[PDB]
Amino acid sequence: MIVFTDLDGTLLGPAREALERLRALGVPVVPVTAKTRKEVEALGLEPPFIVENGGGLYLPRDWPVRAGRPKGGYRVVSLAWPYRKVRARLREAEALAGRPILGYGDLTAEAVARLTGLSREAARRAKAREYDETLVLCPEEVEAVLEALEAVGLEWTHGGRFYHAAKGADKGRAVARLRALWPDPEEARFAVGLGDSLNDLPLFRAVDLAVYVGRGDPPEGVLATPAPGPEGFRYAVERYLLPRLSR
Amino acid sequence: MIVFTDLDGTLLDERGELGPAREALERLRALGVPVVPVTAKTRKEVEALGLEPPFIVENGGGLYLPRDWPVRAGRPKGGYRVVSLAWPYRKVRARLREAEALAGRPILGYGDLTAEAVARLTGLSREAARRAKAREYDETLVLCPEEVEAVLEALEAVGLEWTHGGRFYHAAKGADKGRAVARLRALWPDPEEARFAVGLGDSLNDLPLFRAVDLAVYVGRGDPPEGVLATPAPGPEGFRYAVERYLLPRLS
Repeated sequence: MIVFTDLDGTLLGPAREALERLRALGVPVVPVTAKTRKEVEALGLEPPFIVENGGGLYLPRDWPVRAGRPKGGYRVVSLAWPYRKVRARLREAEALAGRPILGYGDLTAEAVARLTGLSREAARRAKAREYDETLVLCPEEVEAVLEALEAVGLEWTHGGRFYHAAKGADKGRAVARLRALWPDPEEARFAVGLGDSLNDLPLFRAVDLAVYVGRGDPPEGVLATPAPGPEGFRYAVERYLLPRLSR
Repeated sequence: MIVFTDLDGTLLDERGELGPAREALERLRALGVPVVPVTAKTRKEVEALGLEPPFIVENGGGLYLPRDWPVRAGRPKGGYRVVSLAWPYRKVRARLREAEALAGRPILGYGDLTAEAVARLTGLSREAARRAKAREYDETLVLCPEEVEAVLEALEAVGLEWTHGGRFYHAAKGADKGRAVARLRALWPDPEEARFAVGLGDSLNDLPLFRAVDLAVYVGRGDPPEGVLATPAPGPEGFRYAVERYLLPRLS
């Protein structure tokens, strides 16, 4: 069993207790996040993990299955275009749109902090992007901007506050690739995906047991918990996962 | 006589340099007539143009004097003394943060943007954009067209003043070309020399300049404001004509 957790909104107690339960019991937990590697590292989370909405898969340096290429103390499997290429295509899209398209790459850490309510240091880590660009769009211009993005070969998502631009960043494909990189085929045969967002659909579709712990309404065919948030996660571990170890 | 002159489109050509402007500027010098640049540009931008003080920067927010100016005024800053007329950039940026809160949406300006971004939005080199970012009084805003009116209301509500400079809205407080001109004339070493002021500009953004001088000349491409002289051709070509026709006759 492998547990994929796309719980940015949710995992930041009895939730950490639940996580620790899984870990102490040898069950792999793989963070899947919109965050950058720098942000993930600041949380103290160890690889393997999936960053920037499936843009990149980070593996321990000594992962037994060889893949990707060394970057820092990791081996990274890049599934999406690199940030520099997205940024270059964005310049083209801006030219098409005939108006400014601004992203985090254009903004100071101080500006990003002010806009997000993050500290300056957390803003710097949010700015350390490898695949995906966060956009700061005029609501009235969204329609025209999104068409320009498509015109130049870019893909877009909406993360809750801001639109994003990338190419080939998909949580589902990243989840599928990691399972296909797993040292123990048997352990990976059954995957659970826990998510809180309707934009966790690609994740849910790539796992065998999908559970939504978000505050919205659960995607059809996606098991849900009585309560959202940490309690949702705790409940899912206690009710759906831990019991399986008695088998 | 003192000649106050707006930069871009006036004294500067379609590249940001000097055309028939040199001959014109040269003859004023030979005739002992001081020429004072009045510009939206920052001091760093003016310096890159090789221009010497006195000059007026950021739409009247700052008046820069040679450090050995005969009339003591302003605060020492290296080779200059600086007379600050407008709120400092830091205070403007602070008030922008409050305005952004009142507006319930991001208000972005040069201070929020990298030099690379500014260069891209303006077509400037990265180096020129760094100089455009060295702002002391006035902030250049990058506003959503449909958010403008709500943004402007918010600016005024926090005590800021706004203008529009061709491409971008700007925010400042107490930055006025006419008031900077009046101050500099009051600080002029020889009052007889400052008694008659000429103002040359190319845009309606120069109305404050035109109001503050005794002879206003418009060398822009459109129709000149009420009470302002015109020339057959725009830019440096008009500047040449204005010197020859409107200025020399008062010096001979």
